Amino acid sequence: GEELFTGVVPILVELDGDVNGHKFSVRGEGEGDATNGKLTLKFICTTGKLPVPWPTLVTTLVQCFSRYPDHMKRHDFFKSAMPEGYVQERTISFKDDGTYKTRAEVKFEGDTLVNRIELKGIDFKEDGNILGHKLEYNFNSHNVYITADKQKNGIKANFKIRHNIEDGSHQYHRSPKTLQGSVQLADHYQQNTPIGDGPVLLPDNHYLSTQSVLSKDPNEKRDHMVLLEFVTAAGIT
Repeated sequence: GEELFTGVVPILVELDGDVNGHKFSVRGEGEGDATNGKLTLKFICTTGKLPVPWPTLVTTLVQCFSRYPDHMKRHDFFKSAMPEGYVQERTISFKDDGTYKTRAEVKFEGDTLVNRIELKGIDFKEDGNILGHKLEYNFNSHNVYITADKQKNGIKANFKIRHNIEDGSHQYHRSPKTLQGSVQLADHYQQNTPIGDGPVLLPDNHYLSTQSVLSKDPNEKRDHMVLLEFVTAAGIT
């Protein structure tokens, strides 16, 4: 488990998606450094233009790279499930808009940590913030609240993602939007279960403090996202 993450680990992410019938695929590659809670990935839309905003896929696109402090190592379910891995399932409910349902397997394939995801999105509004591409190219910082799911030998998580809504204040100096109008909320409901049959660590309640930086590669012609993430576990003193 945790022993597999003490160095720098290559990462592969593969996603097939269907949102309101728009099919797309994403591939990401990079590396993870759990000792420092950090990973760096570059994602490409391999099917052309991504039909949803990149930020709406960030949570779907490897919490095993979180940095658990020494006193909290006993609560790291994600690494404990390795190398066999875990299934990660979510419902993501966009306020006043559609829903994503995701099923992923996160596991080692050789020396590489691989996240393979199927995503289905339904009931999106054509001129809403998602299909209308009205989201800032960035990502707020969040607390991901984790609890043991004893019944399933796994974990559950709940959290509320705040996606910033775009304007460049077009042409004129517009007042900043009121809080409710400035964000598109995405309620996340998450369940993880081990793939292997051996013992896993079932945690006490805690959270992951996540921080993300989104950027572009100036030499990349494909629709893409470069992502840095830094995540630490907390909530137990």
